[PDB]
Amino acid sequence: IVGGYTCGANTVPYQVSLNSGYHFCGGSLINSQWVVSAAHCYKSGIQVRLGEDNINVVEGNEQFISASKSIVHPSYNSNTLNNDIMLIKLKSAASLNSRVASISLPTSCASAGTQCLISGWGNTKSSGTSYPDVLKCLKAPILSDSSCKSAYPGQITSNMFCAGYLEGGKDSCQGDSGGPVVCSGKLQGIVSWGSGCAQKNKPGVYTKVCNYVSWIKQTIASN
Ligand SMILES: [Ca+2]
Repeated sequence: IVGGYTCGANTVPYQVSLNSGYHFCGGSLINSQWVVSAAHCYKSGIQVRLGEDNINVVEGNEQFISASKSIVHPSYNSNTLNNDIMLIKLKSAASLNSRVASISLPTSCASAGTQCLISGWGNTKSSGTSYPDVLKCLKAPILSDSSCKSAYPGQITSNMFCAGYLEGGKDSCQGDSGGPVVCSGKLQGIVSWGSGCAQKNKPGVYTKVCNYVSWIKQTIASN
């Protein structure tokens, strides 16, 4: 996250770190057994880390649970990042508490102008590289589809939305991928892509979670 703020330990209790020997992606806990992340974060041997603040220090509220199963959206296109969404099942249920908690799926899509909360452990510089150890947060508005499509001509599908700041300076970035965009207490977005981070006229592009609820519910009901 570029140009954000320190969330505060476990103030984002649905935030998870995907770990494959190292943090590589975020995710969102949607119930005690299932995490939503980005399909582009797919890899084998995922360990899900819940209750994280400092990802480099065991602080005492973590739960580390291996993934049993990863399910990439059947129409995920790695070239266009259309349908950049995947589900990860935990080998054992998380214990939900004040520090580890699920985020609601949306019943309806969020409106342009809505301010959302984006979070993760990704790069904090638009040019440099500097990874934080503690969870960073950003408040960012959903942009109109017209401004989104104008920012990324020929590249925005109906399964994507833009959020952020056209002036630049504030954005999600590498290592935030898969993480949550929460608006009005519902998971509306997944950190997906963007051209660099926090660049002028290049806002973040997010998977549009409300298009996937039916798939998520059906998948969870069968796996
Ligand atoms: Ca920790």
